[PDB]
Amino acid sequence: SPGIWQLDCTHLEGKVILVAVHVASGYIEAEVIPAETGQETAYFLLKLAGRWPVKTVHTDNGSNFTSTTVKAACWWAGIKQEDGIPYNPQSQGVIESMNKELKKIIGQVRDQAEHLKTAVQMAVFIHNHKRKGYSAGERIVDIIATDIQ
Amino acid sequence: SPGIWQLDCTHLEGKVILVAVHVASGYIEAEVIPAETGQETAYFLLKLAGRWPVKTVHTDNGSNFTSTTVKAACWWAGIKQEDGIPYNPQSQGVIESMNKELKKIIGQVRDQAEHLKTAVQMAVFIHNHKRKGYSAGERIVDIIATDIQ
Ligand SMILES: C=CCN(Cc1ccccc1C(=O)NCC1CCCCC1)Cc1ccc2c(c1C(=O)O)OC[C@H](CCC(=O)O)O2
Ligand SMILES: C=CCN(Cc1ccccc1C(=O)NCC1CCCCC1)Cc1ccc2c(c1C(=O)O)OC[C@H](CCC(=O)O)O2
Ligand SMILES: [Cl-]
Ligand SMILES: [Cl-]
Repeated sequence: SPGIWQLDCTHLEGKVILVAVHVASGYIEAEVIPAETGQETAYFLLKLAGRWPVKTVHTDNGSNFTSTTVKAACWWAGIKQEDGIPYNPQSQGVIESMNKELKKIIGQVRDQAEHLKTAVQMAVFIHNHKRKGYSAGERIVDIIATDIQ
Repeated sequence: SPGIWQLDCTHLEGKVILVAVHVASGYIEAEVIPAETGQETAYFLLKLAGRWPVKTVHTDNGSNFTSTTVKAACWWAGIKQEDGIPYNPQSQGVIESMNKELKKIIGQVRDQAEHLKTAVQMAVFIHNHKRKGYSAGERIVDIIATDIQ
């Protein structure tokens, strides 16, 4: 549970926003990339796993599941690479809702930056700090600290 | 002190490696940039503060302390921007040691990637996971979780 992350790819302004969600907390990291490639996804996972104890990643699609560069990143970083099949149908809905929420926040901040990447990082900040009560940022730290102890 | 970070700028291969250190744990985030501008520093702080509860940042030099773009990022993200004067002389030594350690790790991984940015992220991973026995990644989570509780 503490180590499980899900990848998610959404599109805006002709660009791709790649998101990793910590399943148990709803905490996210995200970046803007010109297109989803194996190299972009691999580099993103490398960053993520240096920052959080990433044990398992549910990949966002079959191309990233297949990608030897993504497999190489997962090997390097000690991540178990898994598929992202929603065996629990509620999983689809959760990711869909999150993409809608993120896009809403990006709209609310869009005029506070020229570049989409800046707006996306503002959206990450707002998402992670939002109290729903604890924030996703608080939940992830508590979950992982409990695991360590 | 759970919320205190220090910026650090070091150079390699004609590029700049910008580092943020969580003082209490030694945990780091880092990125490669072409040069250390206010905008680059502002964007880096924006990313950091969306990911960790950044209360205070000791800036790495007077130019980043002065920069209105850096001040704007700190305002946006709710960060108290401070100078980085080593009133405690041991502070210089610690940062210098860390830069030396990071460069050593980058050397050890350098042939496992074409691009410096990839090597730097490998180095971040190795640094944060190294047991010294807890790792910096464990220490930061424990410190922050204790603060929330
Ligand atoms: C003088 C700065 C240029 N921008 C001025 C701006 C333009 C339009 C609207 C508002 C603002 C504005 O001042 N917003 C307030 C405020 C600025 C700090 C962050 C919190 C919000 C903002 C900015 C800063 C760093 C970036 C940006 C951008 C961008 O406009 O997107 O883009 C990506 C770039 C990547 C790093 C690199 O390449 O250096 O870092
Ligand atoms: C076919 C991939 C190209 N590289 C092949 C390579 C080249 C030379 C030596 C070893 C290896 C090698 O296979 N290493 C093993 C393994 C793969 C990387 C993760 C762990 C280590 C690796 C790589 C991947 C993603 C990147 C990279 C790089 C790079 O070479 O630096 O550079 C930045 C780029 C930014 C995102 C974007 O721009 O897409 O993401
Ligand atoms: Cl947070
Ligand atoms: Cl870690």
